[PDB]
Amino acid sequence: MKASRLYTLVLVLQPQRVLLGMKKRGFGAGRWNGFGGKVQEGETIEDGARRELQEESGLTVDALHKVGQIVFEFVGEPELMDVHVFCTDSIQGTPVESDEMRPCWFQLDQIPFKDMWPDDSYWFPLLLQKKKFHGYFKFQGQDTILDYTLREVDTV
Ligand SMILES: Nc1[nH]c(=O)nc2c1ncn2[C@H]1C[C@H](O)[C@@H](COP(=O)(O)OP(=O)(O)OP(=O)(O)O)O1
Ligand SMILES: [Mn+2]
Ligand SMILES: [Mn+2]
Ligand code: NA
Ligand code: NA
Repeated sequence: MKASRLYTLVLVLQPQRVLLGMKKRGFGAGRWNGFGGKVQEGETIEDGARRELQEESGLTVDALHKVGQIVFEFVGEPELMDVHVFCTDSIQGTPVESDEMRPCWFQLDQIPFKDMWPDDSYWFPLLLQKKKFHGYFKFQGQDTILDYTLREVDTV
């Protein structure tokens, strides 16, 4: 049995494009990723996801919808990352570059999988098909999956 820490991940997914952020520093630097971070005490997971989206991208949203949950385990780290994945309902402002993320839009036939976390290649297509999912991925370092599980679910 491990302990888990709560994280969020928000995909700003529109009919023909997705907003991703180029991580400028820290965990997963150099890759494109959705927007998110650690849930804080007292806030709901959804509200933490909205907060992190605003802090990281500049976008404010009134509501999200949950699309998945992914547990990440890293060799040499006993704590699991329990990542709650959301998609935006609608957006109403422009993304802003920050110290941590440079946002950029990608057309949905140009999803930059080779420059994203390797697990995204498995679960992001489900997000595009509007399918909810549970996943688990064990990593050696940042590049190598040693074990994983991915399941479509009716309820996240
Ligand atoms: N394998 C992976 N695949 C993926 O798509 N996103 C991942 C991922 N591993 C981590 N992430 C995402 C989840 C979360 O949005 C972010 C990690 O959160 P951070 O540790 O950057 O959070 P915080 O910025 O709150 O932490 P602090 O540095 O303590 O402020 O990266
Ligand atoms: Mn953050
Ligand atoms: Mn972050
Ligand atoms: Na944070
Ligand atoms: Na961060």
